[PDB]
Amino acid sequence: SLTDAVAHLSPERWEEANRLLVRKALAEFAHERLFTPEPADGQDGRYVVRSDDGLTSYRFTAVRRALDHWQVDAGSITRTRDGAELPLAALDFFIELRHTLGLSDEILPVYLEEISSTLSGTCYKLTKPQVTAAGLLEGGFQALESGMTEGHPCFVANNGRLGFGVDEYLAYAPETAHPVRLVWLAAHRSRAAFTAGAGIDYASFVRQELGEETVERFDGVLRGRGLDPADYLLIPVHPWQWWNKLSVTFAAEVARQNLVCLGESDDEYLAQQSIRTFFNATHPEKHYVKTALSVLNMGFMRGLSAAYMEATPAINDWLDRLIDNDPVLKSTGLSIIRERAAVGYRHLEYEAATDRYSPYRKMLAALWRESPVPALRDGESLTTMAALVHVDHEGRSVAGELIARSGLAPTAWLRHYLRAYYTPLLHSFYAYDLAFMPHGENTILVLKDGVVQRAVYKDIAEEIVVMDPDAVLPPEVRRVRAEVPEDMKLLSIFTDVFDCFFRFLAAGLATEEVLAEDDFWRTVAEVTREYQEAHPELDDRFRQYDLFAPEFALSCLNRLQLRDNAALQLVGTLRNPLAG
Amino acid sequence: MSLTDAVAHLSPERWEEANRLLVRKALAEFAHERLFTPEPADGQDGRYVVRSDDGLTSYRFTAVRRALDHWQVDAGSITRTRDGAELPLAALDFFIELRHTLGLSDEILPVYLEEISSTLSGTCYKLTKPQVTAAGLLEGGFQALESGMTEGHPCFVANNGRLGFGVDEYLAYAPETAHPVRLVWLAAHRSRAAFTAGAGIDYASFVRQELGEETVERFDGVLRGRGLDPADYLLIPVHPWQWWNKLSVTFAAEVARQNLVCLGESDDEYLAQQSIRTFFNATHPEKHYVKTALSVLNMGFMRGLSAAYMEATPAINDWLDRLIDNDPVLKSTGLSIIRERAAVGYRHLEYEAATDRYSPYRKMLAALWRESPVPALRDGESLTTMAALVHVDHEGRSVAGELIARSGLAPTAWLRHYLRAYYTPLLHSFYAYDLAFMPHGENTILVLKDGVVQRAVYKDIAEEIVVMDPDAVLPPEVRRVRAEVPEDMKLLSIFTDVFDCFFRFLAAGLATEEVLAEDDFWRTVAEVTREYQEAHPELDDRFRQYDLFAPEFALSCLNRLQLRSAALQLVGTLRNPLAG
Repeated sequence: SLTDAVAHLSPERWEEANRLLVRKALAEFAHERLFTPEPADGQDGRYVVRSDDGLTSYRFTAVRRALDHWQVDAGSITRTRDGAELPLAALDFFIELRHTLGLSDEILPVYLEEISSTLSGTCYKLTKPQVTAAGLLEGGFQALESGMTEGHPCFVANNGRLGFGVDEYLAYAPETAHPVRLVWLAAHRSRAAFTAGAGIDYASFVRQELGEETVERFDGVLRGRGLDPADYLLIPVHPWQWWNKLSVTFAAEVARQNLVCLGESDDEYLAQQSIRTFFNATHPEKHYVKTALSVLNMGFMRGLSAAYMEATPAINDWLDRLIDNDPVLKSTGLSIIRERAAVGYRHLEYEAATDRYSPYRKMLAALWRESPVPALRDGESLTTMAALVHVDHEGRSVAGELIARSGLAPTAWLRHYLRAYYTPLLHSFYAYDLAFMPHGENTILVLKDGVVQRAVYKDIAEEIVVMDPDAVLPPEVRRVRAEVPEDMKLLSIFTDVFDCFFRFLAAGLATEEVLAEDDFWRTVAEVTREYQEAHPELDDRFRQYDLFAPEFALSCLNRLQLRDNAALQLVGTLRNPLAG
Repeated sequence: MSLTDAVAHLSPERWEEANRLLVRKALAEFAHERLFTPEPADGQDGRYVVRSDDGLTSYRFTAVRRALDHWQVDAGSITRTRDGAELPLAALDFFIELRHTLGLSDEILPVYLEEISSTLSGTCYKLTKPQVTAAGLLEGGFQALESGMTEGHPCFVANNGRLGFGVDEYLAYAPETAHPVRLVWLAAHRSRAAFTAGAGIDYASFVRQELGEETVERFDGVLRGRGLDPADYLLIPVHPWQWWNKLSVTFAAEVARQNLVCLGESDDEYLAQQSIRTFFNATHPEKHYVKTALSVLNMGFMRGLSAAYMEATPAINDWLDRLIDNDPVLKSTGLSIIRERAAVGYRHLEYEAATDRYSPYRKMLAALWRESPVPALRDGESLTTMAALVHVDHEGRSVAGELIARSGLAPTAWLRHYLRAYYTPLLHSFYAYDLAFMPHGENTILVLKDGVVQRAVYKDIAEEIVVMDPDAVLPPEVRRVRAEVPEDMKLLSIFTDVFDCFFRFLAAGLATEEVLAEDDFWRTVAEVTREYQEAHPELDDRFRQYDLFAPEFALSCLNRLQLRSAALQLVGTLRNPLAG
């Protein structure tokens, strides 16, 4: 068990994880123009990137694809210096390119720690049983969720689990798919508040989610300690949060019975890609639970804002009603899974000692989100949209397998997906000034017979932006308006959809010899023209925000992460694949 | 480990008592360091008041004032009032109400509060423990006294933070819980780890003496099973908390490349001493203590153990040991140290590259073995940490007080014997060798026979020993100990570290106990000082140069440091009790 825990850390797996990461650093740091890979007169596509001092040479072959994409080949990479080849080590790579990459003295050590954790997790993932794209689909919703291996396709340091010890990682990382029980707390009402959504009320919500039997048992616990149950609320907490933060950092709250530990949940939960959010494995119909988890990101503590909980359910109600009343959206089948209830806790002493940004204000909250399962009709299947870019050990993406099992010509397949996922983004932008953060982890696709029926969006309250400062919204919702410069409004599509998802989906489907790049992008223009066709009432906005402009700005995600703490790092422009 | 069991020490009652004791200390110690100057309220006897930053809230208390500007604040009397009504005595609200007065910046206050919560949690645990009397502790023995200490450092208010431990890990590892611990043993590659030996120490046999042949050959077997050669490896013992939370995640590159391989648990059971990182061997008290790298948090920063300083430590010890042997004044006093006999350090080369020498990533893996004080014990002799002299019963009897009773000597005679054992060597070190220690209660062990102190034992030499002569000739590894100390500050080594940071508490406690008047305490110290000085005219010049009998000396404030002879915080002066 001492050794069992650390068994995934082996030389052979470490070496593979390091090669795979250096492959992604080369491919992604190039795209963001941190370094410009020189050609070498060898093949028509052999390149070299050198270290700060010029002595170490990383040599690789790469296929250059649309949107400045670099399909670097992992087996080709070589680290050479003074004539002799060296081991490919992600840690040495970032050191030797310390200055080239903009890694400052202050941040490089913590960045190497996030890098080591990401490599650890690849190593764990490399010990799981090998499963094919077909295999993941036969497994189902959570097979896909916990079978994702890449993570966010832009960030090189993307799957850190810093703050988990090795035993805590094995117990809580989504890639391990271990069941987890939440810890239930009673929070005293002088410091905790419960906000309900449309048609939710606390009394019955808690009954339908815990069981009359458990609520009684909990209410009994409180009476045993001389506390009136009517003075408290239930908060679910992540066990790591309880044992490591709440019981120590919030001991003043425990000791004064502002917080009372009621015990574990009887249901078993499974961590999603988000880490902090749990799917109810025992009863998939029940709500997801999003918890507060103070793990580390670049040495800064994460968490869940309690101040934001008061307005999350209302914002969701607003977006849900918005979607139900718009026929362009209803026709696409678009749905959100709403945050239906939330509860936030104010540690008043920490509050007086901090500003509205402290992670101490973010250490205890929770919200519940509708499960997507009960909507499913006969023969319909769920998948994280992230799977479309997931690749087999055999080289087959789940997108590729889906296209295959569907029997459709790839273009017809792509067009159903674009119509369910990409059309609503267009309509949100032009008709409501609405924008999202719609990447693979925030989107779920409903599947029938291998073809994408419709899309579900999750976690909208946190990310949603109405780009109209004067917009006329209900009161609890006006906090989502923002003043976005004109030349930047359209990067919600250009950056978040095209440059951060499609660029990989298109590049992966071409190297898979399934769909050529030019067809993919031609489909994306066709769907765009299909939408704008239908709405000449917006032709002025279609011109004012030209989805067919020849260039747009290059927005570099890894550069955002290396600067640390609209602050975007734009560096020149990209040739728009949609230009004709 | 039940969820509810683990937080059971956190009760409303214990929390209340815990807060009254800490505000008492904070009022007493911040008055000493003149962070506030208590005004006499109600013009009544010795009742004082200290008000919040705005004048609206009053902390009222009564205090006996004693030598060295000492405030014995009465915990039972403290009171917090606004608009006529009493308010709960809350340590956190205290530090927030006095934010501006104590200099708690907006940057440090949130984490200072967290440290206060930790110290309060620890007191709550101690309040949970069976009450033991001063006689009861001496009957328990060496380790009974170690884990029976409750105060911690007498000066620092926020003094027993255990930040980094989750509540389960606090119960497992904190010295005040006296729970047995097994060390984790690692094999480390000699490309990256150095074992450095003190005089007469050999690695192969040292390892054998400490672990046993059977286990060394089992560990060698683990290495062999992985295709490795034991000849390329050292053993390092690591704190379990360090292995599970730091080494197996942060040093993942090292475990995966098998520069570090995990061997198992120690068969011996260990007990954490007051420093938390250092373990007494409960199974075999005659064996070595182990001191470990343990990267917990003090004030937001990660503690640790420098590997760099490991190769010097056995040398510095040997040096001081021979010095003590080669000197007839010291030998007259029975003084010894428990040498650090071996050390081992690990250089993580990528982190080293990426950091300066102060980064905590260098102080994450290292260990040293320390001689046990037990086998040198003669018949009828016992051990106690000097911190126990200022430890006070739940009945008001200090251990110092009980020893004075048990001895049947006059309080002055008892003190004189302690002073010769402990204080006289410091004098000779300062004046004959210009050699200053850090001899606080936690770094000194006393040897007892018949309730009279026989001799002192110094530990933690290399970490704190300072030679006040930059030109002193010393063996090469020992030269790093030399420093330049201003002349006016050289003597604060005694005035500050001994007089104001220990004797102040001992003299005051003994006087309140009605065991020994302060004037008699200080007269005894003066007597002992001339007894030493008169028997050494060869050093008359220095005695006049560094006048121990000056009228006054600088007030050096320890708490003022924790909120910020290098940059100490000198604030005014103190009437030297030796002014006779």
